[PDB]
Amino acid sequence: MHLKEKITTIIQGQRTGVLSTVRNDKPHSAFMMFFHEDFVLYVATDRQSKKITDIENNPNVHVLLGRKLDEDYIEVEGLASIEEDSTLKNKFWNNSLKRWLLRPEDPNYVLIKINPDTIYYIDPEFLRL
Amino acid sequence: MHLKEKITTIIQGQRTGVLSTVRNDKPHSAFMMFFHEDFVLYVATDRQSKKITDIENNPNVHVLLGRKLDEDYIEVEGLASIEEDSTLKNKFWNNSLKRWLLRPEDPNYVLIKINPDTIYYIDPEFLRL
Ligand SMILES: Cc1cc2nc3c(=O)[nH]c(=O)nc-3n(C[C@H](O)[C@H](O)[C@H](O)COP(=O)(O)OP(=O)(O)OC[C@H]3O[C@@H](n4cnc5c(N)ncnc54)[C@H](O)[C@@H]3O)c2cc1C
Ligand SMILES: Cc1cc2nc3c(=O)[nH]c(=O)nc-3n(C[C@H](O)[C@H](O)[C@H](O)COP(=O)(O)OP(=O)(O)OC[C@H]3O[C@@H](n4cnc5c(N)ncnc54)[C@H](O)[C@@H]3O)c2cc1C
Repeated sequence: MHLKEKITTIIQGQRTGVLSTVRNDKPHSAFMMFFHEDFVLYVATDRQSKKITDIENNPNVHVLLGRKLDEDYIEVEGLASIEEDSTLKNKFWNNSLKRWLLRPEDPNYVLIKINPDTIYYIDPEFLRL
Repeated sequence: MHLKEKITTIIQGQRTGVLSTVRNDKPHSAFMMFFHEDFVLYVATDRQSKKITDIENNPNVHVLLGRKLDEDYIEVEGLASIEEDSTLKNKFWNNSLKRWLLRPEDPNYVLIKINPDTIYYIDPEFLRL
């Protein structure tokens, strides 16, 4: 059976997805580049980001990633935390991030770590993690 | 000055965006086709949709619409309601909706009406409505 592979395929493809959070009891969504270690997703951002404040107030997040109307994609539900591990920060660093961060040593660079509870594969089957 | 025009340009372009809602105190986002009357956005969906239940429980919604990493787009914050007006339903009907609805007379077809409070134009300037 191919669900983990179908999901990994999506996660191993294009990087831009949508990260949604709750912000003062209202939804907020932003385009973000996604990296990963196995099924754990990571987004590089500035530590003063409102998404970081959102996560500070409610850790539940939702991800749409992978997307013609009939392309396959995934939806991820899980809890987020902030990750400042130098090894992961240096691993994921790349020049597209220069829009928002200076360099891998920028003190403002943090990762949002998303620990998935449920991954739905659309085109739903799901994986519980 | 060109903000209303910049926004209308986005709203008059490709139709697929992201509709985010709050679902049991957690964020949820879905790809949806967007229609509009002036700056009021509408999405056609099935009346048993969980997005409808979400909106039933918290009317605040967020839209990303319009999107290369440096394409322009908009973010919309506002309150949603359900619209069953036959004139609008027939106006927006088209065959892409056949994935989710039978025909314009399908009793399951409703519109989600999004009354914007704030529209941000990204590439932010904003309009209050
Ligand atoms: C394809 C793509 C990929 C991207 N990838 C990344 C990424 O990997 N990492 C990254 O950091 N960023 C990335 N971005 C940028 C990110 O989507 C935006 O910076 C987004 O606004 C971040 O949301 P935030 O709440 O953290 O933003 P913040 O900068 O903290 O605040 C902006 C938010 O506040 C609100 N706002 C906007 N303007 C005003 C204002 N005038 N007054 C009051 N409120 C306002 C809006 O809701 C907006 O989303 C990407 C953008 C694109 C298009
Ligand atoms: C480009 C694009 C455009 C689209 N445009 C439209 C549109 O205009 N109108 C429309 O109606 N739809 C549209 N869709 C489909 C829409 O995005 C999905 O149907 C989406 O899941 C709707 O969210 P919902 O909560 O209303 O879905 P519902 O069908 O009510 O429920 C599905 C949701 O429940 C959760 N779920 C999924 N599977 C399970 C399961 N196995 N067990 C428990 N929970 C589950 C997921 O979070 C999922 O989003 C579009 C899709 C794409 C890709």
